[PDB]
Amino acid sequence: IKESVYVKSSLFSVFIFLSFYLGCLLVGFVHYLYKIYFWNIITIAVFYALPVIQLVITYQTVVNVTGNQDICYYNFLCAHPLGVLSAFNNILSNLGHVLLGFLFLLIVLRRDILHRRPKHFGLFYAMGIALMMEGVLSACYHVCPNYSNFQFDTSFMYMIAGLCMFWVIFSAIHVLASLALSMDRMVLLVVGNLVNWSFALFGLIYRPRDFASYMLGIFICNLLLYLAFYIIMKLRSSPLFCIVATAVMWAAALYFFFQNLSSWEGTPAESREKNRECILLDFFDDHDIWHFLSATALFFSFLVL
Amino acid sequence: IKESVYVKSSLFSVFIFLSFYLGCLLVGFVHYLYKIYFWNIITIAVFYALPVIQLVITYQTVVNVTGNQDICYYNFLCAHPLGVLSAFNNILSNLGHVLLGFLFLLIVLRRDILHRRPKHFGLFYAMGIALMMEGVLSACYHVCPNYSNFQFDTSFMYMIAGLCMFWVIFSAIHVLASLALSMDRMVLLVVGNLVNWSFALFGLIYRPRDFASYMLGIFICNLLLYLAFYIIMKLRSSPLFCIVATAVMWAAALYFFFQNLSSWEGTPAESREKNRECILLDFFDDHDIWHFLSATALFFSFLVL
Repeated sequence: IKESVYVKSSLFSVFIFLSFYLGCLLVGFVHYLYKIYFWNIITIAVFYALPVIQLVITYQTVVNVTGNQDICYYNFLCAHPLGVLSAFNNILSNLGHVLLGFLFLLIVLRRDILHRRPKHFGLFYAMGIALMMEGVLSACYHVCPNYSNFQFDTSFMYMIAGLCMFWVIFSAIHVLASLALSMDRMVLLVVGNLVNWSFALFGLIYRPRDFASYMLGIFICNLLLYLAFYIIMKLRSSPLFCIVATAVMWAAALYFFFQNLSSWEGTPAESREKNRECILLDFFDDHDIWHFLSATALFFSFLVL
Repeated sequence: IKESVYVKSSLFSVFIFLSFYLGCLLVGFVHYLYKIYFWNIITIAVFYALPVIQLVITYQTVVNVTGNQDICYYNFLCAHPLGVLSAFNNILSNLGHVLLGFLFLLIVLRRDILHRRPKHFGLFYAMGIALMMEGVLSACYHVCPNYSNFQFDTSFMYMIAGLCMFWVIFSAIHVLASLALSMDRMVLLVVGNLVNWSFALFGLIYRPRDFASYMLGIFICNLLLYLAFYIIMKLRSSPLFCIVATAVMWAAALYFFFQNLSSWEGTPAESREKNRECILLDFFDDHDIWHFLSATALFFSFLVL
């Protein structure tokens, strides 16, 4: 494909979130008419990031010089090269993560500024920086996806889970964590325990090869349950468009997520069995669309928060 | 070589460090006649380590299966296999690091306990955990040394330097840092600035290919200068065997360090040009001896502290 589609796709990808900032600017104009944590998080992020970038760039160089293309588990039907990067679409598509995180950080910043002129935003700042780092490190992982660097991809989320605080054993421990985390209170508590136990038994029986998949699945299910709890309790106590947008963006996100176009758990030939052609602007594939809706649904859900 | 030399060498190492503990026990019997930082440090250490061992074990598995031995930069004359590890001597030799570190933690612990029954030990505990992690991660790096994981090797020391707070530009910035860190005060300050400047122009002219070596050298020289300052200033104000031992072990450690038997920055054949035969018990090489004396000189140096 010619560079014309390159520039069209890139311009569209940037300009959609540029229009998001533009609309936010109209909203603001219509309305017109704790550094220790920040320093620690920036140091930890930059220092942990540096050598994994070195590692992935070394992998890219060695695969480019050797020509042995089964080292990286790309989407070889929707792979577009530019310079030394042999898969640019998956790199550019993660721009939405960073831009949406920036918009989030700035709205939180102006909220704090207006507050100065238990409503705390420090955890919000930390989680926004977490979104920053997760997006960027996901991009670096997508430079060349392998078994080795997937652990580094989930290492930041493991870090965050640490700071914030065989399958039968896993199911039992998951059940224990679910019950420990959380006239009518007993009924809803039992309902939550039951829905958690259902995913526990799916994890026990199905036995997937991707642990992070179920980790994120229980994550999204638990936070959506808590959001439904918050909305129903607010209703019983006697803006709104974000609540509606959350559900549709997340529904699209899960649809695009459960495609599993690339699977590095097997041999690379088997991972090339599930490749699918480009579907968006002849430049993007299902995984990049998953990136986009994951970013926007994440933003909307935390906007409810 | 037979397993006999394996067991003799391993038993020798473990028993000499056990003799260190035993002598400490005689000393103690003769004398007889802040959790947030700990939790954070252990969490970050474990979580950052985990994918590093995952990556290096993946490297070991792939080199073992494909048989392409130029992936890892070993000491192929002093390489001894055991199980899946193809270089056991470099792994076992780092046992002294963790064992001496454990000694340091226990003596600090008894000192604190006696204190309960501005003398602060929190930084001492943090640096002891640092010793532990540096030793273990150096072992994991020595499983299969390459360009990629050397950055992870220096990553922990970069981490610590962050928490505790083109060559001409580097020399100028080094000079600025040296002068910013630190009748007769002027003369000694000028002397320190002069030796720092001499090392700065040494790095500027020689332009070494190992930045970590340069940083470690300036670290050793600076703390040696500060220790000599402490001794001379205590002398002017009107035990000692540790002070005596520090110099001898550190000089021998530098002697063994400047051998540079393996150099991954070139092609693997050039790194194999500088291989040297086993020298100690027909089981160890110069780098492992550097491991040992680095550990003991480290322990003695902060024993003075």
